[PDB]
Amino acid sequence: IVGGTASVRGEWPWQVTLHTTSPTQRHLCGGSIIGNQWILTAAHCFYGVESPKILRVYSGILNQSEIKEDTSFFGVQEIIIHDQYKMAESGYDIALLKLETTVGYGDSQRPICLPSKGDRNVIYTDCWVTGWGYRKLRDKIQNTLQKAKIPLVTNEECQKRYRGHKITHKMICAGYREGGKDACKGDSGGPLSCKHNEVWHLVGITSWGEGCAQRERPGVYTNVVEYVDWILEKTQAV
Ligand SMILES: COC(=O)Nc1ccc2c(c1)NC(=O)CC/C=C/C[C@H](NC(=O)/C=C/c1cc(Cl)ccc1-n1cnnn1)c1nc-2c[nH]1
Repeated sequence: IVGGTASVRGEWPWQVTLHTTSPTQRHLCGGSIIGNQWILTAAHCFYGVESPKILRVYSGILNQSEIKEDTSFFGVQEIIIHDQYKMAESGYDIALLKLETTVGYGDSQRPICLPSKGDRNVIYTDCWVTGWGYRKLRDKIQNTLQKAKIPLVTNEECQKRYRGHKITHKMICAGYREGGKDACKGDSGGPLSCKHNEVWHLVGITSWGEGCAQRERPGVYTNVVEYVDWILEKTQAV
């Protein structure tokens, strides 16, 4: 996260840190708890991931230093990537992790509400991007979960900012015209959380941008409201 500040413990209890174990253990991506065996994240996170056996989901983490060999985690039973996904820049950048065991909800780990289809018209004015990602293009994973408040940008303005790309309505953009606050390397897969009527909603999934926090280059997020039926298809299968 660029231009962000340290989160407080329990502030983003749906935020997870997804680690890979191959070749050595390191943070891979962010994710959000959406159900008691379900993590919503970005499809591009699994580039070169040949098996869910190398994945570890850590919930209830503020500091990466809380993670050692004796720290509990959730194993991943299945990786579900949207089957129209090709690359982050073309959209469909969404994946589900089916966990091997159930998350016990509490004040340190609990789900974020998905957006309502009826609320595709609501204007979100209180949106935050969170993660342990870089603070600038050449940096390192941060110990403490960071947060940054960022305004949503219309599809029309985002398209003007990304000449040569096709910014679809399945993408949602967020950033200041002057830049300064954004997601960066290591934040992808994490949430873009917006508070509306005292309820937090998973509005976006951190996906891509041209550089980090650059002037007139908003961060591009998977527009979660456009995938609610796809999520229910995969999580509520009979
Ligand atoms: C010690 O542990 C580490 O160093 N881990 C460790 C360290 C680094 C990384 C990983 C693991 N994860 C991956 O490589 C998985 C595969 C993932 C690809 C892409 C992913 N992109 C982002 O996270 C965000 C991009 C992004 C998003 C928005 Cl909204 C705006 C601007 C963005 N940026 C443009 N340029 N940079 N950011 C990424 N993540 C990293 C590098 N790039």
